[PDB]
Amino acid sequence: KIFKPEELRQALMPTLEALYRQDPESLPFRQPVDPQLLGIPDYFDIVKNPMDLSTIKRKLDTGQYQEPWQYVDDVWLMFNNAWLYNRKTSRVYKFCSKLAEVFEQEIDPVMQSLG
Ligand SMILES: CNC(=O)c1c[nH]c2ccc(N3CCCc4cc(-c5cnn(C)c5)c(C(F)F)cc43)cc12
Ligand code: NA
Repeated sequence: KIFKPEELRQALMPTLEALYRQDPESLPFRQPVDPQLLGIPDYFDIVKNPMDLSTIKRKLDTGQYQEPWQYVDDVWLMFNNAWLYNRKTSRVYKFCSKLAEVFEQEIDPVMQSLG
C-alpha cells in the first residue's frame, strides 16, 4: 500500500477545492492566520501548530503526504485550531463547523476509493 503523489493529488485535491468553494465560510481559512495583521496577538499563545488551506494545498502539490490520513490530519488540525481559539458565537467558529460538515461528506467516498 504505497501511494503515488499524483494518486493522492487526483483523489484529495477535489475535497480541498470543495472547502475553498464555501463562501463565506472558507474565507478565514484561505491563508495562514496573521495575528499581527488581524489584531489577535494571543493567537500564537493558544495555537501551537497553525494550519490553513494554502498550506494543505502546497503540501498536496509538492508531494508532502505519503498516505491519505496525513492529509486528513492536517485538515482536522485546521478545524481543531479554529474551534480551540475562537468563541462558539463567532463567525470563524461557526464557519469552521460548516467546513467540517462539507469535508466529512467529501472525504468519505474518497477514502474508500484510495484503498
Ligand atoms: C482560521 N482563522 C482564525 O482562527 C481566525 C481567528 N480570528 C480571525 C480573525 C480574522 C480572520 N480572517 C483572516 C483573513 C480573512 C478573513 C475573512 C473573513 C470574512 C468572512 N466573511 N467575509 C465576507 C470575510 C473573516 C470573518 F469570518 F471574520 C475573517 C478573516 C481569521 C481569524
Ligand atoms: Na468535487
